[PDB]
Amino acid sequence: ARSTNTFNYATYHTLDEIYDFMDLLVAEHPQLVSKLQIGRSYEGRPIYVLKFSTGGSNRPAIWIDLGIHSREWITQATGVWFAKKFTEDYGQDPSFTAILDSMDIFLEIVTNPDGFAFTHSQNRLWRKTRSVTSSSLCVGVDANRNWDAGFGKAGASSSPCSETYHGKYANSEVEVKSIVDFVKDHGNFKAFLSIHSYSQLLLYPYGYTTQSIPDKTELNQVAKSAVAALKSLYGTSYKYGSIITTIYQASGGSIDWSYNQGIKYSFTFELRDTGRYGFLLPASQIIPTAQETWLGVLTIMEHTV
Repeated sequence: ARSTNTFNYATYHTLDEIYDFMDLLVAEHPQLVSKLQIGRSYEGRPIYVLKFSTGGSNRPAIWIDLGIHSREWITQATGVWFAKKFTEDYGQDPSFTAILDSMDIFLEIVTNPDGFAFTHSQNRLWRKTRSVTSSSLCVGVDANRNWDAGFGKAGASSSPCSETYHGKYANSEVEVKSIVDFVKDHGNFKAFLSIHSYSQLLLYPYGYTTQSIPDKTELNQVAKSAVAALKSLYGTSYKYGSIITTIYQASGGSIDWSYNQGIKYSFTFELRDTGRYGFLLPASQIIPTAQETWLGVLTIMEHTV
């Protein structure tokens, strides 16, 4: 509300409230947080990224995006909690402090603004973007199947009306291209994490191919460690492994793209729960979900630094 200290972290918010939150956080911690606009959505909404940094020039960075699939509300809520957490733990938590003293963190809380606004206004379960094409009456593209990584291959639909439609061509969605352009221009990201829900899974590349990544041993142990850390708070059990062997083949995914760009620590989190509530996770589970997920994300960050 008037302060990030009065903001209700235990309830779901609208796009405007989340955008207001960002400005409050920056005004309160001008020396640590800055708000960057990396593009505009299909419907003209600004796409914001929060940069957490103690200084330096183009220091090694960590990318974290949430809400690429709009109906996965627990992600945007966790993103807001993360933003506040970073400001409270710097200078308090020895490990997190060391990380921020040497690396920058870029956080995109609402990766798909138009879809998010739509889930509040018309369809709570909408997941795609809101782009339109003359070739069909259906709207939107599955932003996590629109990346240039096995684009168009099995594990995505070529039908505009499909919930997993990949789009006319790779990076056709401005919400995706905005991230691609930013990360390529930056050129110094070491980790790339994309947050989703639900299933309680921690996955690494690849999803579009059966080929094993050359860093499988390391990423597999990092995942095992992150999952153990996350489970330590409430006993929440996660499974981990490559996308294709844990779930199924899926093309045009973001971490497959990032890994091919040379960003070794690329992981995807699928948060609570396992189906009881699914995408409609109770607000009472926001904080405990964010708390445990933080332990997992920090573990990965520690291995990155």
